Amino acid sequence: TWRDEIRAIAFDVQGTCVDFYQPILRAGQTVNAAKGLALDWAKLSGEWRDLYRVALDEVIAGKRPWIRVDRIYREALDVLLDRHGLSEAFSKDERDELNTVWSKLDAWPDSVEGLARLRSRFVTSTLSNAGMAAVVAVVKHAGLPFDALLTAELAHSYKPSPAVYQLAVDYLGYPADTILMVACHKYDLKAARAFGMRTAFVARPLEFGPAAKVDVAPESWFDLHVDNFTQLADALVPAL
Amino acid sequence: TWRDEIRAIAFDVQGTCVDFYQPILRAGQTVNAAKGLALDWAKLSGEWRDLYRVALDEVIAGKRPWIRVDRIYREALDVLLDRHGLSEAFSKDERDELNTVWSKLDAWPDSVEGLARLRSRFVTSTLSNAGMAAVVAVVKHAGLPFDALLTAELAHSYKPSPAVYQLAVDYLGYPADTILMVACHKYDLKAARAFGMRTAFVARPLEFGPAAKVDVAPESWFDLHVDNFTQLADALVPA
Repeated sequence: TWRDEIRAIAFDVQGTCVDFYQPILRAGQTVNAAKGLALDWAKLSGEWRDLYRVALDEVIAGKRPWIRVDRIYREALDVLLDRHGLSEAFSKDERDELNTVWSKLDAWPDSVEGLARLRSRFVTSTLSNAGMAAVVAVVKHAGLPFDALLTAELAHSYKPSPAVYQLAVDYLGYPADTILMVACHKYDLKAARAFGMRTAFVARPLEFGPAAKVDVAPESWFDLHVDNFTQLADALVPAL
Repeated sequence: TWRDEIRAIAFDVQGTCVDFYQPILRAGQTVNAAKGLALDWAKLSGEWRDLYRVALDEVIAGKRPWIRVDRIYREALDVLLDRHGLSEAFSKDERDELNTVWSKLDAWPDSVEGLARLRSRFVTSTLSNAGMAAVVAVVKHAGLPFDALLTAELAHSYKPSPAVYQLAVDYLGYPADTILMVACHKYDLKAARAFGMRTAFVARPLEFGPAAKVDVAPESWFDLHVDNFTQLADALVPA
């Protein structure tokens, strides 16, 4: 089978391995307390994220120079606070400190043990859009075990550019057809498949909190489609 | 003193963290047995290193374009076999297999525990000349703990280029004066100091085998000078 030819597994990080919704809720509640406000961060996080993607789509479309993911979020925070008329309640230092949330994310309950099992049999690596320094911090904070840390910053191009997937080929040292790409975002796997990798979709229905409705429907072209990393490890590294 | 200003520590890998002398001797015993040869791998070790050094110097001087470390060694192996009249004895496949030795290097006895102690208090990273895939392989083979793996391949230029040290700043996210550079090679530390990092020299007197006389003498400009990673961790993560 193709499962026996896999040598390396590359993982998206934000969303796929770690939760950012509860970190934002926690960070925003410490802000609500220290400044006596009552902002609904459950809705604010969706607002922030929607501003981020507009700016990201402009970078991808070439309408704007390359900029690191954390800096996109930092600038969208300025727009978010202004569209809510709190620009003068938040100094730059408070905005900078609120934006550090992206480097302190929570492992999903299945992530660490499943990553550890996979590391015992494969070469494992990150491959996400975020900046290298942010992913270094996220991986360290959440205790994720990986053999390598790669991100799109090493290509100064964002997914779905083939140059991002070529980073795994060049820097892990394996051809595309021996790398499994793991993500909870379908467009990432669609690009990885076009590039020649095998694909594994992970359902993360809480990625945007309890109220959003996440697309977790199957696709015929996935190679694997799992609920969580326990199932992923049990599929690729049967333990008993 | 300055140890609470440090946020990240960057490590050279080949030599500093891992031994590459015994892996050559080990690979050579296997070759000798397979082919019925009696090659002197203690001497071939040094000859291969010397050929590598000449080729790397030509890259740094701009006489030949940037090429990955393992490919420099692979080309030097062809030259080495030609000098010893062995080109008919070794096929391309056999040379390729012999050259995998550079991804199969062994931790010095002190490396794993020292790295673990440091990672508990600092962000730790590799920063070496070798290719990314080779350092991924060496770190996994020797079980070295790191928070990040960076190499000069990410700049396509070799030490002492400032572009290499800038990788640690850009990709770990700390300014140079909060990064400590650890190496057993003085020229690397000299460049890192000029770039703005703190420096820690680790003496590796067996790096070239039991007969060589390695420069491990103290220098006034080192921030730290230690004999192994045990003493390195003792200096930076006390009690």
